[PDB]
Amino acid sequence: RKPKTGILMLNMGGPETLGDVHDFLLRLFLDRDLMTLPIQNKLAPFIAKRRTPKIQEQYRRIGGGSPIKIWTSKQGEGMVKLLDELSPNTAPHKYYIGFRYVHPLTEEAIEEMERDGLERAIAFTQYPQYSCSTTGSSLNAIYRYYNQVGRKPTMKWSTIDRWPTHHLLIQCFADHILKELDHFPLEKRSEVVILFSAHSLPMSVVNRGDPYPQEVSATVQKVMERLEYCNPYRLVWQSKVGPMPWLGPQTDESIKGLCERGRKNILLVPIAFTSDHIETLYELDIEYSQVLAKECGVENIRRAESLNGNPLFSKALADLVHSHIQSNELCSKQLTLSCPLCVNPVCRETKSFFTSQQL
Amino acid sequence: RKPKTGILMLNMGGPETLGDVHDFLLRLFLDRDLMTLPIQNKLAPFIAKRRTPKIQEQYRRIGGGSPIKIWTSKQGEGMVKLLDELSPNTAPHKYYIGFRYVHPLTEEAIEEMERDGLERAIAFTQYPQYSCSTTGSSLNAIYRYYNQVGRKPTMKWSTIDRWPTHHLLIQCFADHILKELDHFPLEKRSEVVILFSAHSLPMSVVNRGDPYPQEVSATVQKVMERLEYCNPYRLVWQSKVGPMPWLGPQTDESIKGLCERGRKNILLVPIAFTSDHIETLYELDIEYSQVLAKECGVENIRRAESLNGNPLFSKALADLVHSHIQSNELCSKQLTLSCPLCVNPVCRETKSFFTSQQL
Ligand code: HEM
Ligand SMILES: C[C@H](CCC(=O)O)[C@H]1CC[C@H]2[C@@H]3[C@H](O)C[C@@H]4C[C@H](O)CC[C@]4(C)[C@H]3C[C@H](O)[C@]12C
Ligand SMILES: C[C@H](CCC(=O)O)[C@H]1CC[C@H]2[C@@H]3[C@H](O)C[C@@H]4C[C@H](O)CC[C@]4(C)[C@H]3C[C@H](O)[C@]12C
Ligand SMILES: C[C@H](CCC(=O)O)[C@H]1CC[C@H]2[C@@H]3[C@H](O)C[C@@H]4C[C@H](O)CC[C@]4(C)[C@H]3C[C@H](O)[C@]12C
Ligand SMILES: C[C@H](CCC(=O)O)[C@H]1CC[C@H]2[C@@H]3[C@H](O)C[C@@H]4C[C@H](O)CC[C@]4(C)[C@H]3C[C@H](O)[C@]12C
Ligand SMILES: C[C@H](CCC(=O)O)[C@H]1CC[C@H]2[C@@H]3[C@H](O)C[C@@H]4C[C@H](O)CC[C@]4(C)[C@H]3C[C@H](O)[C@]12C
Ligand code: FES
Ligand code: FES
Repeated sequence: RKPKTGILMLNMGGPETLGDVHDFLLRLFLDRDLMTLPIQNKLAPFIAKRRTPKIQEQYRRIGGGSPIKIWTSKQGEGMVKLLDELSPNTAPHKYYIGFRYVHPLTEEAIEEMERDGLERAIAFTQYPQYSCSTTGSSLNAIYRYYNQVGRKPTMKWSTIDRWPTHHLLIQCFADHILKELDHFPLEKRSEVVILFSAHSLPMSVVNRGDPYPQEVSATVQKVMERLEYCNPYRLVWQSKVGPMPWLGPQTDESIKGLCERGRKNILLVPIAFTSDHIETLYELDIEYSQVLAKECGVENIRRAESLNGNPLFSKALADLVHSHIQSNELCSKQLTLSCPLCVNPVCRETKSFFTSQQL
Repeated sequence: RKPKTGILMLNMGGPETLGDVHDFLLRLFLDRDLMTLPIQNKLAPFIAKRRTPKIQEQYRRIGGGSPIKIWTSKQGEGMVKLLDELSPNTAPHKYYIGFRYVHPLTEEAIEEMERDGLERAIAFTQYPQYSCSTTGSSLNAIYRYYNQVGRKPTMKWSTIDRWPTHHLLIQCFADHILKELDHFPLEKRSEVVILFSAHSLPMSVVNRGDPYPQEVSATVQKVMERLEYCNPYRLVWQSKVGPMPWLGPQTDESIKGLCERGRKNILLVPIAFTSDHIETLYELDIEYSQVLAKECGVENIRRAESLNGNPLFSKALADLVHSHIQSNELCSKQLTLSCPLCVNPVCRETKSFFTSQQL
């Protein structure tokens, strides 16, 4: 039977093999939205060529590539399976992967969905907390696609642009935190400090009004309320790059600061991404937890397991789509408000693309 | 009969009259935990003298003084009437006002509480969201008092150091937002953009690990969930002073930014303070919502009423103290964790002061 409802899972993605690193970076330094460089059409290929060696080396340290596609596919298969039983009126359901910087690209996914003659398409961001640099970029790509291809969508669109406090996402995080707490020696369990870590943002982005920090913060509170405030905590930020000011505290400085102040039992919790990637496997596990940890002498530092293939996460994904469908919403109320200091004209067009959908 | 349980309501305070300004600024500039100045004992008095006129002028624009003590007293009286009925066993309760920088000073209040021969003392911060610069400072003052007077307390201490998501606090905020939305012309009600505004912090404080931003963000989320996300919103920050980097977006820049982008119906919501003060009466009402709103024609800009004398807020206070008593807690779990990059030696001693209290 023909696919009726399409679910486009959006993520920035990552290179599957070391050889995909160059093109991954090239597309990154070419995204007019997220970056502005003089004659960016010539600087990009150059910069990409320069950073490739260093980035390839990071992925080599974690096994040779990104596992995002593998986990995305599995979560997607589990979601569809549940949806066909949750919403028969919109079945059969089919998931598509739309990576912003690697294959399958957002554009390629859209072409395929259109080919499958779907009745409705749902842009489902895999980023629970909204950032104009992540979900916004992916949504802009959908608008730009149809605008460039000079055509109108043959299917009905709508978007699940954020879900920072979905009860099942919160339950998943809490469950992974609790089981990681069981791996610390029992005599130090209540002494453990929880560090929620999320990818940072340059202060120029935070200062224009990006929704991200406030939403990541909201996720942290829900998770801690569910854990009944069993351990003390702080929300810190990682992955800062360059000489410009980024939102802090920085995760690495915090780990080291805590140790120097007698808190040597730390639990790291990636609270802003749903699966393993360079941020957790390399940055946290290798850069920090190993080298940095082997410094100021930590007693125990562990990292909560990423959601990955957790069956309960697949249920969360399905419940979100199901609720989205019965709600008949086109996008969140939050998407109807661009950054108070937004200076990108595509943002407004993208918003209208969704709020203006037929039906 | 004599008071059995004392509730010390902590706030930074504000000058009652124009004449109290100078001493207000002086105590501020002499505080070593908040400010490091060369030959401070020399400069402090001087700077105080220089900035007094400019700040007296600000208070003159709002009536000649701060109403903080009036509202704090009203809230305190209401809280006590309820406590005496909610917790008969904790005999008569009495509230004391402990302002950090104005009379009645924290020290003076503690002196009176101990003169009253109280059995139990509760350091109740009036800041829902914890900041080392606000609640932290007030708690440090309690510890320093006993360390200075070279004696130990004659009362059993404990603290309510934060309550960012208390259900009744949330209901009060939501109720005031809704009633204010009713004051907008009906045709622009759903077009209204909600700007939650909280006092900002220097990025140097944020980057050391201050809990404030994340807690303020948590309060915004609960208020919006209770409002069922009826309108779009953003959390912005006000009161920045100086050339250094502070956490943005800045409230004024956001108001101007929104207008220039077609969103001319705005509802300001002071989300980090419980009563009117210089921040709302002067900053938001005068320098922003009046002048700023005279360059880029705004259609409607209103400000939700501060909690002030709302009866439901007195009930929230009483409920917090009552729950605190029934739980036997000495402080939140969060206070047992100082900033990852904390560089103030007193912070650890202050926390120990509370976690080590008898019984
Ligand atoms: C808000 C502004 C942001 C900027 C400017 C930014 C910038 C960048 C840049 C330049 C890279 C390439 C770094 C390199 O090649 O060494 C990168 C990679 C990446 N970013 Fe972002 N990013 C932002 C936000 C985010 C967010 C919110 C996430 C979500 C977790 C994220 C996740 C990643 C990941 C997973 C990579 C791949 C790194 C690698 O493969 O080595 N980024 N980002
Ligand atoms: C001036 C511009 C900042 C853009 C802005 O206003 O935000 C910055 C951003 C990217 C920078 C470039 C990239 O970092 C790549 C190169 C790095 C080299 O060390 C200097 C030249 C180099 C070619 C940089 C020149 C200049 O500092 C750039 C072009
Ligand atoms: C780290 C990287 C330099 C690559 C390299 O030469 O090794 C540089 C090149 C382009 C830079 C970006 C661009 O200058 C655009 C943005 C400028 C903002 O002030 C900070 C974030 C911002 C998004 C920059 C982040 C970072 O400094 C980048 C990504
Ligand atoms: C250098 C120091 C910053 C402290 C620090 O954060 O490291 C700043 C804080 C207070 C400043 C002083 C106060 O603003 C008072 C004076 C203001 C005058 O315009 C300049 C001299 C003046 C006497 C300032 C000298 C210098 O800029 C000071 C002393
Ligand atoms: C009044 C003075 C402004 C100097 C001037 O331009 O005249 C400002 C500058 C820094 C301010 C302080 C800082 O923002 C730190 C604290 C922030 C809290 O929300 C209130 C007390 C608090 C301790 C502030 C008191 C007062 O508003 C200060 C001291
Ligand atoms: C110490 C703190 C953070 C410094 C930083 O960002 O590294 C800074 C930020 C804002 C500063 C204050 C503001 O600039 C307002 C006042 C300016 C006067 O010249 C000195 C006192 C004054 C009240 C400053 C004291 C101190 O330098 C503050 C409080
Ligand atoms: S950059 Fe946030 S809406 Fe445009
Ligand atoms: S400055 Fe935050 S605990 Fe010391």
